[PDB]
Amino acid sequence: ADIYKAAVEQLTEEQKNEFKAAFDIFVLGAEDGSISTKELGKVMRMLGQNPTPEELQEMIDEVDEDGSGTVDFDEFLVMMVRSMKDDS
Ligand SMILES: [Ca+2]
Repeated sequence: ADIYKAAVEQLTEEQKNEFKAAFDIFVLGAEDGSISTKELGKVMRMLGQNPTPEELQEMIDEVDEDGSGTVDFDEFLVMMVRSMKDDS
């Protein structure tokens, strides 16, 4: 339980702040006060990444459990935690 959550807790103030901060900045007019695979994209490449529009939907579809493809202040710190071991 709480597999990625325990990881988002070991993050650094530079990561938690950049997340919520970049989120609100990218949530401006977002689909629903959040950043779904369609909004997180431009928000992910800015954190130091460059995935594709195809793996994006599948990425959340794996961590998400509602079938919405949205990532508010929660699935963002979780989906980014898996990318830490997906490239290592
Ligand atoms: Ca979701």
